[PDB]
Amino acid sequence: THTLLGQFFQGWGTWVASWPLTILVLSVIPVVALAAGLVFTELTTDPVELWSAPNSQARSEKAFHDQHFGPFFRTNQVILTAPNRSSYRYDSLLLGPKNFSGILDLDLLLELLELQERLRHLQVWSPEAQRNISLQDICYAPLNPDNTSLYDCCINSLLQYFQNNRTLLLLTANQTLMGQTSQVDWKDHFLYCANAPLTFKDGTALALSCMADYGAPVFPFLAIGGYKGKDYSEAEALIMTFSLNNYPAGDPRLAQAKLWEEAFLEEMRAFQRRMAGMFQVTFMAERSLEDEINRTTAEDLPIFATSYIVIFLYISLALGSYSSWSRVMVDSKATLGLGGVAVVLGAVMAAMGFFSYLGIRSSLVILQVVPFLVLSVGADNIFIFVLEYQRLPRRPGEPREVHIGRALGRVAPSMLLCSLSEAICFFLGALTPMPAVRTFALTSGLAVILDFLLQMSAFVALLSLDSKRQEASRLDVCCCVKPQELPPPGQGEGLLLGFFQKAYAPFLLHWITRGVVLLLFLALFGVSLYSMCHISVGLDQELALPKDSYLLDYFLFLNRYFEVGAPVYFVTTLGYNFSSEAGMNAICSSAGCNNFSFTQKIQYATEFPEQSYLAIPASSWVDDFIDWLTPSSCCRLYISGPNKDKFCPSTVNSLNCLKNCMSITMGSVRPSVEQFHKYLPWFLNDRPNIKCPKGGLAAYSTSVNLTSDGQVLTSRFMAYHKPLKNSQDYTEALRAARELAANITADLRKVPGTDPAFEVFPYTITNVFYEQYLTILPEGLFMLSLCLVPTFAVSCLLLGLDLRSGLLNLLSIVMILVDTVGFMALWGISYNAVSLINLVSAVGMSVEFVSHITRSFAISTKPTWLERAKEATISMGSAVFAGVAMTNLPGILVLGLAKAQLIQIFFFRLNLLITLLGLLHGLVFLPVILSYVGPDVNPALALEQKRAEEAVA
Amino acid sequence: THTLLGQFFQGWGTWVASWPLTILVLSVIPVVALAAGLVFTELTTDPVELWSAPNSQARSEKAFHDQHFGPFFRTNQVILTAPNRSSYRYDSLLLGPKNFSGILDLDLLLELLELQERLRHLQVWSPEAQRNISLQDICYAPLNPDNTSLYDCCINSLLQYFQNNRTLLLLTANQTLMGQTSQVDWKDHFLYCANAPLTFKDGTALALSCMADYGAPVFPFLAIGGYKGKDYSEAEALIMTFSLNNYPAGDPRLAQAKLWEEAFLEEMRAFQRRMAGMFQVTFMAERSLEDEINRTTAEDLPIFATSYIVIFLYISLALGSYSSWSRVMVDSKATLGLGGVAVVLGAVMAAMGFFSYLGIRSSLVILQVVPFLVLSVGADNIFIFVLEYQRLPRRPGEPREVHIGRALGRVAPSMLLCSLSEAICFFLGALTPMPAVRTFALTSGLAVILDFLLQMSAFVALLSLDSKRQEASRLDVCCCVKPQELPPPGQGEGLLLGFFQKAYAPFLLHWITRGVVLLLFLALFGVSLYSMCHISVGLDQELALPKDSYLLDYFLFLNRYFEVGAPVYFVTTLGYNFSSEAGMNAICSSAGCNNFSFTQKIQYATEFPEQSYLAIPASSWVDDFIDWLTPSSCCRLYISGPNKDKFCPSTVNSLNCLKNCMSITMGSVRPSVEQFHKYLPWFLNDRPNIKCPKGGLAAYSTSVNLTSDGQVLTSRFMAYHKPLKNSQDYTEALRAARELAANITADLRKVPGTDPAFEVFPYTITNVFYEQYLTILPEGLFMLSLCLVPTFAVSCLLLGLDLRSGLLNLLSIVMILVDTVGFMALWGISYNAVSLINLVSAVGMSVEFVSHITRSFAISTKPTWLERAKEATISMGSAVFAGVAMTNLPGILVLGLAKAQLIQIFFFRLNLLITLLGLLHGLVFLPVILSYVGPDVNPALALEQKRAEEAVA
Ligand SMILES: *[C@H]1O[C@H](CO)[C@@H](O)[C@H](O)[C@H]1NC(C)=O
Ligand SMILES: *[C@H]1O[C@H](CO)[C@@H](O)[C@H](O)[C@H]1NC(C)=O
Repeated sequence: THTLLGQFFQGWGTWVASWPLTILVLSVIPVVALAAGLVFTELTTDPVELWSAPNSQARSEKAFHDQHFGPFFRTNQVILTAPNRSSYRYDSLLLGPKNFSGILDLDLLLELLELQERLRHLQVWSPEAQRNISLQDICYAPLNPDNTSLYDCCINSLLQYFQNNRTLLLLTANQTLMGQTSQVDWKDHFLYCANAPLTFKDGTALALSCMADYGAPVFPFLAIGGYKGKDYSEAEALIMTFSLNNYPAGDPRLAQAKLWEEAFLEEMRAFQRRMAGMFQVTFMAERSLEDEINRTTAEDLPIFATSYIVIFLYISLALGSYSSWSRVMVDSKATLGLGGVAVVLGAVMAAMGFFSYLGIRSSLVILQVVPFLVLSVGADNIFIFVLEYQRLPRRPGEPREVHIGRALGRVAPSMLLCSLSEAICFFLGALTPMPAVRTFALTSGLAVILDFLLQMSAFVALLSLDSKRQEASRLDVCCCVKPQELPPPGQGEGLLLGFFQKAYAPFLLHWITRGVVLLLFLALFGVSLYSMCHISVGLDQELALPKDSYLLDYFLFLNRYFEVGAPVYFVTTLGYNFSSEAGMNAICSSAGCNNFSFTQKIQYATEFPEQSYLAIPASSWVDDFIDWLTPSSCCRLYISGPNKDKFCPSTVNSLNCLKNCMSITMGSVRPSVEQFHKYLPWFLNDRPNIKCPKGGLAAYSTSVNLTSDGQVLTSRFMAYHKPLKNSQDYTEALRAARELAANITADLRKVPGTDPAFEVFPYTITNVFYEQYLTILPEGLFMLSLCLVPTFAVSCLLLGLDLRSGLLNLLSIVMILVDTVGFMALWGISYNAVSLINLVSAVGMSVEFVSHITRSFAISTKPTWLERAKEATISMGSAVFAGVAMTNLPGILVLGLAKAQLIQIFFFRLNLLITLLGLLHGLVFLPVILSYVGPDVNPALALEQKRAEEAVA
Repeated sequence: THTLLGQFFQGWGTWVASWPLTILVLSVIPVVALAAGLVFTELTTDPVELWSAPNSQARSEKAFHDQHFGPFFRTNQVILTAPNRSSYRYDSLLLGPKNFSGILDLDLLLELLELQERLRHLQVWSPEAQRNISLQDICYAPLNPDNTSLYDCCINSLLQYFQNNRTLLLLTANQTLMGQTSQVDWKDHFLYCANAPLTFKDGTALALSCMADYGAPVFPFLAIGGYKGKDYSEAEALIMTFSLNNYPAGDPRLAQAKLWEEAFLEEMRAFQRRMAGMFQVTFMAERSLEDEINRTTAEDLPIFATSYIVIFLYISLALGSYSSWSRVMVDSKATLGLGGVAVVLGAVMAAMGFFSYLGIRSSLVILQVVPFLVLSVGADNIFIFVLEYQRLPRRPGEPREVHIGRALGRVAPSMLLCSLSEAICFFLGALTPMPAVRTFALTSGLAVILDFLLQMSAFVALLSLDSKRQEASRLDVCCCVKPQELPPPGQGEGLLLGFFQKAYAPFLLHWITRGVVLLLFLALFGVSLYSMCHISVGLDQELALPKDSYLLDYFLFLNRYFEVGAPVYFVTTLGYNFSSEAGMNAICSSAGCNNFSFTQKIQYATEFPEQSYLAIPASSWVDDFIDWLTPSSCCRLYISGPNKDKFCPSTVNSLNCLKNCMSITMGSVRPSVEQFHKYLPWFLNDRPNIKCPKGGLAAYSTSVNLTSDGQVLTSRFMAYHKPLKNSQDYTEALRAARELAANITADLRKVPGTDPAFEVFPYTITNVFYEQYLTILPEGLFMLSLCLVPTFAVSCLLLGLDLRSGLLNLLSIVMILVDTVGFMALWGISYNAVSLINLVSAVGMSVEFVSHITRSFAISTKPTWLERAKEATISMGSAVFAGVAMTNLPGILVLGLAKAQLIQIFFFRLNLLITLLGLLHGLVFLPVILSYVGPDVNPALALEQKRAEEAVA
């Protein structure tokens, strides 16, 4: 079959080389026709569309939550710090002596208030709507979602304990406690506020409302950070959150939100530049990450394009035999250099163009990796082809077309194998759930296919033309000048083969050396296979940003100073009869309720924050419901008048509704079905007031989805994760949450009237991204195995290699792959979808190092093993080194300047490791193991290649 | 260049034939990969999407009308007739003696009422909505568009003059007129109703309301037909119109309408079958045409597929040399037959599949024409190739691969030319504005391209395999049997070439004959060029339906019995100040108004219905407005009460609104701006009553588009075309309408305050389809010229023919094209987009008849012209006949059984004319004119072909 592939491609080659210009045109036309599709290019920017499997479990849970409770609100945080403010001890006289941190001075808070106020009235032009968009237009309103004003928006900060008032900030009073009088400043109100945030009266000789301005209580962990326990006075960082309403991707209100985000960021930059010796401000925005990941894609693309020039120059200098110093301008192959560069460029542009035509949207990874990775991969074929064509002695009375045909006939099977291996590996790597990596893998696959299809026709035609110009004895590049005069005839023995045959093969295959490299490589494999255990699964968050971003400093401050992570929502699906007694009983935490209930289980889970990643208990609407219906004059019906048995609000103080909400209470308050269905809309729409603090409008406004009938479809329970720092922490948090939710569902399903398809799932904002790393190692190992099977299967058929050769091929690919993973874990590169696609690219690439040497050893006729190993290395080792290694290095070493830590960490470093291990193995380890336990050569492998050359002449 | 093309394709051929199986697989894989896209096939059915240019003027006018006044209402007509009812003379005594037609008997009308009533309450299941859809859900409501009941729908019929009442139908009274008493039946009320349809009291001793049931007046021309003038009593056909509200393509209400249409059609079929000796009923529906054009596409596709079997058998029998009668099962080329059929089938399926993948929607024409037209066109290449390969004597010591290579090298340029000519012509024919013909032309173009690309590789590989089986001396088709025993060696001289050389060339190129055929063809061209003048431009309407359709009988009855065609809407665009005095003055018809105004001009235009296709004057809202504000107690304001100066309706008879609508009137009633803006919404929403008949709600409800401000955006004026029968009539009607509208706009623009972009355009329902035929002859002639230029230009470069040869080629193509148009006009085939694309296909095809003979004469070496003409004909005439003609006939003669008059008229007949003229010209006229004034042969055309054969051996 190998001989038939040789004959086939020889026939094709000798045809194409006979008709160069026509086939050049016939190959250029479709390339331009496909490359024309780059005007249809659309870049996806949102991390949700890039780093999420669309049909995954977390996405289904997100879609459900988004449908039943609206989308998760956007958050625009600002974290301050006092760098050079030590402390000042102060006694409140009612909580004892307290050491107030430097950041909680008066002037610093007045400056924060000034900033907050200036940020409330801040507006954008909004050139779409042509009107000034104020905060009230788009801001998240937990209370009063309609008729929203600048005093009705979700602005969480320490200055919410004074409702954003300068007079209440500068307010002092005199309090006599057990005979001794002292001054009560804002400090005592803050100290009282931090311990119990849901109080309408302070009660420390100051009638100050601890409740927030917008009218829903602010928790201490949302306004201050850096403390440990309940020593809030020692808070090291103030926090300020301008929460905004989120919309689907179609709504222009989202574009208006993004514009307000941009103006917020601008104001925050101005404030950061203003305060130098006072504050150390860091900020973010919902659009910040999307803008930061896609900033460097354009700023660093021109710097990468120089790799093409470096490879052009290298190819031009590494194929031209300069052995006269008078005809260097006749032998330097600049035409083939331009050819090779134009071929790769055509291939990558055609691939991108074709994928743009189908309306498949590109990304940062595609534009920044594909043109250079495909360039590193797709020059080696041509390089080996030209080197073989140069090394072939032309038979007497043979035209150059048949000579080029014969050269292509010799090195076609190896090139086809390498191309097919790379293509297959990329198209199998494309089974990743991440759309970004999927698109990237498919692009690289098609690019390699088109590259090979161009290398077969376009480059062969151009080599035929270049060779024709050589035969006419005309200038190296500028053929128009023609022969200078009478260049002396050129014949050489090769400098590469010279150096190799003199130095390398004698030194490498020395009796002493072979043992040294064999024990060294066995030891290296052993160390690698040990060091594999110290791997870190999961792509990091801040490591996908540029190294000069402000989000780095923000995430530093977040991970350092914050006290609770993202809020988890234990969303209860439909098919639960909450109108029952046992239904409400099994969600309850208070007395007169069953043991180990929903909220009791969450309350118990949050006891050990290490083993279960919840640092705050669940805020349950049903417990606060049964607490609201307690006869404490919260809910009241009219004893007389036109509105008989209708809810009089807690705010009215008239006698006309002195009737309690429900009947006599001796045990536990449990409403009947009618009571439940009647009182639930009254609970959910009762704003909390001074007369009684319980109310559904504060926290549980949109936490229960009610139909027009009055039945509860679905309800969500709010809990806060502990501060999550690493990708491991978040993965462990998701896993622990899911486990707890499943455990809770197991107890909820046993209640009578529960639909068996009823489920509780712990939804968060960062569940869509970090859920893959639960099940990435099995998928990864399966994919690498499914890539290593067909590579070897096809390598043992295309080349026609013996079992011993194919087995050593597979062993070499396994050894390099394990070594790569070992050094990956050793460097400090994590394992994820990007590392996975690069390891699959490594499986695809390693054949270019192994197969050529293996084949060159297989097809031999030297008497003993050592002479075969010697000649095989010299014949191919030289070709494989000069081609593969020195075309891989220029295209990859440029990605070291990426400035986007994602690329610079996961592409440059990993591909460098793969290329150097490829070189080491395929040049040092393979010749020695082939010299030792290589296959037994038979004459009927080389004497069958002559029936293929003259027969198809 | 011809010699280089020969060498190129020789090299390709000798390569492919050396690797048959691999290239067969490599050519089959993409064909199946593209053919797999047939599961994405979507058929367009609506004539609006098939037979309309989307970006045309009429479509822009339609889109505007649809936006500003809603879409044009659907109409479901029913036309009755009394076949065997002579007459009965009857005197009303108030209109004199009248001859009542047989159809206006009592019982027939009672049966029509019964049908109408049964059709009102008729409902569909509607499996989408799962509820019984009644008429009132979707029916067109001119009065009271909301709260619609079965007594609030637009049901125009003769029984609207009695409000669909049995008692009023059977009502008689006694009237004494000038002393003499007589019986007054329904007949006198009908006679009074027909003359003046807008009367609320009859006034012939019967207090019967002549007004319709729904409450808008029914015109005599909408309820009765067959009369001529104002002799309505002699009506020969009753009419019944269930007008339905139209919706855009997205609305499910359209699907509900279509379901009601289907149930209406079912009921009407039941009624037609019921009444045999009483009525002769024909009906239609808005969905009827869409359902009738796309009925035969599936019922007649299997009958067409037999053409493939006929061509398979013909090819199998016409390539196998049977000259032993013992090895007929060794020489009959069944493998090549299956090959050729599989090639064409692959090509057409790949084309359809590729065009289905891009989401381009197919049609009836594609599925019913493409597979068979492409089959007729795309077998000739292969046929000529095999015939040349068979006729070539194999050189001693030459392998079969080089022999097949040489054969392909000989007949590649001609095949490439023919393919390129056909492709170019189809891709230029694709510039038609009709999307159906565009898609068809593009499909045929791509099909021909892929066919040629398959013929180059797949068929050459299969011929190499078939030839290999022949060399091994194995059975014709079932190669598994192998040689029967010892078949005697086969060598022959050809029966075709035998018959040709013995009979044809001596008889044709006889000294006497040549003059006869030359004068005959000159006379034929002359007659054709004369008969071209008697052409009929425009595709007919009913000729696109099957010959067994009910719509044929319906259109017969419509064209026979109807009195007014479709209603024209003189839509006035925005930028007109109707609130002015001169604004209302220039639209007025009544006294106190300017001469030659809008409606006066329409009223004058409808005087001569022949020269201007309007048979009814315009119903103007402004004239009826200024008539409504006349002090005749139609509009009245409250003299006192809470509703001071507010419109009291005409229906109230109280004293509280005795104040007239406007001030004192001595000259002409002309409202001021305030009066206009205040009274216009009162006019448009005043239902007509007995007290005064004028009112805007009757006819002008949706005839004026008013904004929330009160300004008139746009307004439309209703006029009726005269009965339009032919495509010519409709074209002439559109042209006359457009001309009149432009003339009216010329006078309207001169009024002060008119925006210069103000336009009046006469919109109708059938304006979108029949508007092309205004400007189809220039487009057609331009397209044929733009197709004849590059054909000749490429024919003079690819073949390398001399000027004399190329000129005779162009002359022959022009002569056949003129002859085709002559015979087209003579048969009775109209000229349109379908005839145009077929004539462009003829321009593309005719090269297959002309070029081969021309080339075969050009490349010769016989001493005198006559011997060259003789040998050229025999060498190629035989090849061209046997291939082109006898592969064109089987694929085309099957379309004669189309049963869809569109295909059977425009494809079968036209392609038959083209094929027979192609045969006649390319076999009789071309050899004789080449024998007379052919080019002077030079030896350096045949002695340059030997430097190409052994050189590339
Ligand atoms: C909106 O805000 C900008 C702030 O500079 C101001 O100039 C502008 O006048 C404001 N426009 C409106 C419409 O309020
Ligand atoms: C609708 O009409 C059909 C006529 O047969 C009748 O059977 C059915 O009961 C009707 N359904 C309703 C919902 O009125």
